[PDB]
Amino acid sequence: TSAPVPPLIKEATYIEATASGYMAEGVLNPTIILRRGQRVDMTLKNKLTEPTIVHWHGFDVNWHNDAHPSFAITPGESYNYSFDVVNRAGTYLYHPHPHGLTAKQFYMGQLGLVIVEDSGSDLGFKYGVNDLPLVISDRRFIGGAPVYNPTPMEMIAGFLGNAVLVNGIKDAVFKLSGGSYRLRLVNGSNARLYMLSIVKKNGDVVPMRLIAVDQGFLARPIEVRALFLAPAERAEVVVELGEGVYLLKNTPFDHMHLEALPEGSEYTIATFLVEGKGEAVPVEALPDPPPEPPKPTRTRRFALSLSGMQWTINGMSWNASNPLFEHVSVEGVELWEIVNDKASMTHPVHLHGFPMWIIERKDSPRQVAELAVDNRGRLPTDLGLKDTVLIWPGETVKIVVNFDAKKRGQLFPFHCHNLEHEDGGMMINIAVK
Amino acid sequence: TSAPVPPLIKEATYIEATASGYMAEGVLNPTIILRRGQRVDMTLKNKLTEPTIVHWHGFDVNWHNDAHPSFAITPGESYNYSFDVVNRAGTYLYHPHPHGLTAKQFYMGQLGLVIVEDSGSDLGFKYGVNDLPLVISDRRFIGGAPVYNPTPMEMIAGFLGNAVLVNGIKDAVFKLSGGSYRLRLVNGSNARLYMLSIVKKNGDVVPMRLIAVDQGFLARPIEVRALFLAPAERAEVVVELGEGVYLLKNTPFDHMHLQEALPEGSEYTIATFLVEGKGEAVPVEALPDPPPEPPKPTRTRRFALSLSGMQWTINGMSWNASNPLFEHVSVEGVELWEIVNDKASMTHPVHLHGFPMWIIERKDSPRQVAELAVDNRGRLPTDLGLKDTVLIWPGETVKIVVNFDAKKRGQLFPFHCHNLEHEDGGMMINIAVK
Ligand SMILES: [Cl-]
Ligand SMILES: [Cu+2]
Ligand SMILES: [Cu+2]
Ligand SMILES: [Cu+2]
Ligand SMILES: [Cu+2]
Ligand SMILES: [Cu+2]
Ligand SMILES: [Cu+2]
Ligand SMILES: [Cu+2]
Repeated sequence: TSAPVPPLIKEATYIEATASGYMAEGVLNPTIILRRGQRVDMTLKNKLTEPTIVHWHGFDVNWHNDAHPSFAITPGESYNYSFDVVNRAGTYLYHPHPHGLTAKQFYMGQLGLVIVEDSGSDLGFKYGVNDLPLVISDRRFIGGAPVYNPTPMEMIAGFLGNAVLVNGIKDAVFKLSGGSYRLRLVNGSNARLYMLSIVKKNGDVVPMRLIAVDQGFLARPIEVRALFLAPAERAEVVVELGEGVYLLKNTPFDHMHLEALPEGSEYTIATFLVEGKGEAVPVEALPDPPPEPPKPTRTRRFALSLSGMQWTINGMSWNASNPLFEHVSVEGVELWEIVNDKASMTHPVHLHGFPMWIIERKDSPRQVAELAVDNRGRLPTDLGLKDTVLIWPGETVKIVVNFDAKKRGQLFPFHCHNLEHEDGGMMINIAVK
Repeated sequence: TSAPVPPLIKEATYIEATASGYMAEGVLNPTIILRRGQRVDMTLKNKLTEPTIVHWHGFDVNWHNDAHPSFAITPGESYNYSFDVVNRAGTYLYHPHPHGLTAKQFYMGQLGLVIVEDSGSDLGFKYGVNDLPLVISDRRFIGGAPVYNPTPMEMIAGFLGNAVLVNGIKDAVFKLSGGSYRLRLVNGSNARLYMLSIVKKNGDVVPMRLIAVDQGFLARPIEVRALFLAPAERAEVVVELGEGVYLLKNTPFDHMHLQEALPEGSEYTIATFLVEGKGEAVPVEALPDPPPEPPKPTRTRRFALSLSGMQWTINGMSWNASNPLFEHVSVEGVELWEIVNDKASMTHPVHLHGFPMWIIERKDSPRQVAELAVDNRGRLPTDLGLKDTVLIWPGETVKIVVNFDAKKRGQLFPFHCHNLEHEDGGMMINIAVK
C-alpha cells in the first residue's frame, strides 16, 4: 500500500525559504504539527534572491507574527516568530507573502501544511495511514519542467496549468486497504478552482461526510456529493472505501471567466486502488462545535471590480509605496456584505487575523445554489468557521467578523487568494481601531 | 583613479546560469573578449529552478547557437555552443532568452558583455583604463533589495525602476585622469529609454564623437550632443575630458507612453566623473573596417506594431507558446522592411536575430527625434552604422534592409521588441528563411 503525503515535523524551529520550497530542519515542505495552546518559536531565514515573509494562513496572531507583508526580510536576513497557538484543531497553511512576489514563490514550491491538534481531534485516524492530506495544485509543464510565465492577460484572470498534482505528484495514485479514510482536501493552486467529487469506476458517486473546514470542525458531519474548493480553502471529508477503484475527479461546471485544461471541464485528479481489508474508524461525535456568530453592530459593503487593468476592493488596491496605508478602519463585530460584479470572475477572498462566520449567499449561480443546505443559500463548507470564502460573479456573501480590541493598532490584509490577483494589487489593509 | 567596469575573461569555456547572473569560470557576468574569426566553444549549465537559454545578442550564428528560445534547457541540463565568430569588431551582449521568463532572469543579474576585437579595433585604448564600458540599467529597490514585481499594467508598458545603475553601481562615480576616453554606452535596462548627454558642472554640453554602434564602426566619427539609447542598443563614443567635474545625464524628452518614481523623460544624473590630473591623449580619426554598403532590396515587406487589447502584436501576430517553431513570416533574399509603429502606441526597441540591418530612412519622426537627424532621410547618427536593435517611435516609420543569406535557410530567427516586458508578453515572431 502507498499513500504519498507530505512528511511530518513536530513543531518547527528553523525554516529556510529556498527557491524550491521551505527547508524546515532538513526536510522539504513538511507538515508542521502543533498542539493547541503551545508556544511556537520558529526562525525564518531568507535563502532567496528577493524579499519574502511567511504567512501563517488562518492563525489568530498579532500582525508581527502574521506576518504583515511590510515585515518582509531581504536576502540573507532572518525573522523570528514567537506566538501562542490559539486556533481550533484544523488544517492551516504557511506560504510566502511579499507583495508582488508571492505568486511565483508559492507556485515554485514554497507551500506547506500546518495541523493543529486538540483533544481527540484525530478522531481515531493516523497521519499517512488513513489521515491523508490531499494538496491539489496545478502546474504548467514545458519540457517536463514547471514554469511560471504569466502573460498580462493571465495576470488578470489567473495562472492555470496544464496538469493537476496531489502533493506534488502528477496523475497521483493511492494504493490503500479498504476502510475509513479522512481526506484533508487542500487547494494549493494559484488560481484554479475545483468542484471535487469522488466517483466509483462505474460512475457511482461516493458520498463524502464533511467534518471540518478552514478554521476547524463543524457542529456535525454533513454528507456532500461535490464541493467547490477555491485556492487556500480546506475541507476535511471522511469516505468509506471498499475494495475497488475510485477516482477523485473535477466534475463539470461553468467557470464564469473573462485553455489546455479547462477549469470547468471533467478530469481525474487522483486514482484510488483499494484492495484488502483495512481498519474501520467510527465517526459521529465531533470534538468541538464552532461558536455561534456574534451579533454584528455595523454593516459594511465591499465591491469587487476590475477597474481597467487593476482588481479593486471598493475601488482600492494595494499601495506599494506605503504598505502601512490604512484602507479600511474597523472596530467590534461587523457584518460584511461582499458583492462581486457580474462583469467579474470568481474571487476566493481571505481575511487575516480574524475568522469569519458565513451568514448568507444570495444571487449565487444555479450550480452553486443547487448545493446549498439551508434557506440562506449556505453551502456545507459555509456551516463551519472559515477564513477563505469563494464569491461568484454577481453573488453577495455576508460574513460576520469580530474585530477584537486586543489587536487594535494593527494592520491585517484583506485580499483575494487568486495569487495573480493579489500580486496585481487586489489587497487592502484592515486597520483595527 | 577608479573606473568600475565588469571584469574580463579572454574567451569563455564554461558559463553557469545562476539566479544572480552568469558565473563564467568563477567571475560574475564578465566581459568576454573574442577575436574575429576564432572558434567559440562554450558550455552553458542551467543552475536555475526554471528553464533558460543563452542568446548571443547580435551574433551571426545558426539558430542552434543563436540560440532559438525553443532550445531552452531544463534545470540541471547543459548546452554546448560551437560557432565561428564572423561579427565585426563591436560590443555585443549575452543574456537569457527563454520565452516568458527572460525579463526576470535578465533583470535579476543574467547579463554580460561580449567584445569582438579585430585588427586595430582598440584604437589605442585599454580596457578598464580609458576604454570603459558603461552598462546603464535601472532597478526598483524596496528596502535596499532589487525586486521585479510588475503589475498587469507594467507588463504592458515596461518595468521602470526608481534608481539607475552603471555597471551595477547606484549613483556611480568615475575618478579619472584628464585625457581621451572611449565610452561604450550599453543600455542594460528592461524597458527604460535614455537620452544620454555629457555636461560639465556649469552646464556646457560636452560633444561626443560616435565611432561604433551595435554591429561595428561607422565610416567616420560623428559628433553628437545627445543620443537616444534604447534597451540593448550600443553606442561607442569618444570624449575629451579635462580636469573638472562631468555628469552623464538623462536629458529631458517626451516619453510617449500609454510607477512614475523616476519619470523616463525627466532629467537626472546617471554617472559622475571626477577628472583630476593629466593622463593620456589618444588621437582618433581613422576608424578600422568601414561598414558595408546596403544591398539592393528585391521585395518590400511591411510591419505594423500595435497593442491588440492586452497583447502587443507584430503584424497582428504574437508568439505562439504552444508551437515555438511556428513560422510567422517566411522570407527570402534581400528585403526592405517598412516597420511602422501606431500613433496609439509607445517606443519599441525592435530587434532581429541572425542578420544585421541597414537603416535606410526615418519618416514621421517626432520633433525631438527629427531635430537630431544628420541627413535628408531623417537618419540619426546611430542609424549611419550597421545595427541590430533600432528604436521606433509612435507614428514613426523606419525602413531597413536585410539580406536573408542562403547560408541560414531552413532556420528560424526571432524578431521581437527588446522591451523585456513586451517580449515576455509575446511580442515576438519567428522569421523563417526558405
Ligand atoms: Cl455589473
Ligand atoms: Cu494564504
Ligand atoms: Cu480574485
Ligand atoms: Cu494572505
Ligand atoms: Cu538581446
Ligand atoms: Cu539578438
Ligand atoms: Cu516593445
Ligand atoms: Cu532576442
